[PDB]
Amino acid sequence: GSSGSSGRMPTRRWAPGTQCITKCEHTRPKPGELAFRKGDVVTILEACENKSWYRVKHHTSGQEGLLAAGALRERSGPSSG
Repeated sequence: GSSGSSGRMPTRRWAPGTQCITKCEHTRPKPGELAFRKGDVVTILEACENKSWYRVKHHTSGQEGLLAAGALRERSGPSSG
């Protein structure tokens, strides 16, 4: 493996290993996509690379599919200290 490490770079998007939550529930994803429910925890497997699409891993399920970059949020609800 080899990564591009020159010096320092800014950050904006989520990185691999960050827990993202779904904005809505998806029972029937596109043809070749993963399914999930509303408020599902997933781990960023890799960085987006399909134009507004991220690859996460469903905990409960355990599969790996693409997710709408515009359908993910930062796990942070008004519950649990």
